[PDB]
Amino acid sequence: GSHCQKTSLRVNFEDIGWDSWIIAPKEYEAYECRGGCFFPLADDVTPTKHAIVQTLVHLKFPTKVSKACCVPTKLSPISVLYKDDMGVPTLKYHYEGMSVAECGCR
Amino acid sequence: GSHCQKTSLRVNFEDIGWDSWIIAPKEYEAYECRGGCFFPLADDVTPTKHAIVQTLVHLKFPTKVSKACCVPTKLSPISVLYKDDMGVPTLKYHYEGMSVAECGCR
Ligand SMILES: [Cl-]
Ligand SMILES: [Cl-]
Ligand SMILES: [Cl-]
Ligand SMILES: [Cl-]
Ligand SMILES: [Cl-]
Ligand SMILES: [Cl-]
Ligand SMILES: [Cl-]
Ligand SMILES: [Cl-]
Ligand SMILES: [Cl-]
Ligand SMILES: [Cl-]
Ligand SMILES: [Cl-]
Ligand SMILES: [Cl-]
Ligand code: NA
Ligand code: NA
Ligand code: NA
Ligand code: NA
Ligand code: NA
Ligand code: NA
Repeated sequence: GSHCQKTSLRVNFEDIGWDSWIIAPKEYEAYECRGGCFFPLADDVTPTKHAIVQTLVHLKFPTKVSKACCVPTKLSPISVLYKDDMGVPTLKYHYEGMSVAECGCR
Repeated sequence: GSHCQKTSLRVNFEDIGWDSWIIAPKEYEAYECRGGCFFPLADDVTPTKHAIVQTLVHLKFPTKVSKACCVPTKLSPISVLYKDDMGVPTLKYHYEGMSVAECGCR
């Protein structure tokens, strides 16, 4: 519906220069938040008042003030197999903030 | 330093069609978050891992994946004088989420 939402983003750790310390997995589903912040809103979302006020000021003064932005509002962990100070392969069971759980306009 | 930060944004309630129910004040300091999300980061900020990973994927695939976005990460209340169901002028002492307290890349 052209509104702020979660969509797929497969991240390869080698592509981002993290494969020097992340051994596994090779790739993971990080998701991303894409779409607009405009009126009217999706009826099942959690908007802030600052995002609604800024979006309205944007409409009136579009060259000076930016619209609201679609961003992750909650993140989930993943497990990684990483190399510790000596190099030993070690499991990090809950590696926080790697994957989008919820999107919203902020 | 061209990095994500708090900057002034004076909001007039009439400009955004809220003066029908907000009587006072006329205008308030809402702030906004402006600036880039790029490497290297400001050394005193609170970045998420998803924002760092997405920014790096953006660098590699700039046409497909967007960069991180500079947004409010904490909001503060203001007091408003508002009209209640009958029209009586009523103070809302803590009207949440009207003003930026902190900015960050998300
Ligand atoms: Cl991709
Ligand atoms: Cl996965
Ligand atoms: Cl709406
Ligand atoms: Cl629509
Ligand atoms: Cl809010
Ligand atoms: Cl962690
Ligand atoms: Cl203005
Ligand atoms: Cl003020
Ligand atoms: Cl950095
Ligand atoms: Cl710099
Ligand atoms: Cl994080
Ligand atoms: Cl409130
Ligand atoms: Na990718
Ligand atoms: Na995954
Ligand atoms: Na303008
Ligand atoms: Na304004
Ligand atoms: Na104020
Ligand atoms: Na590309």
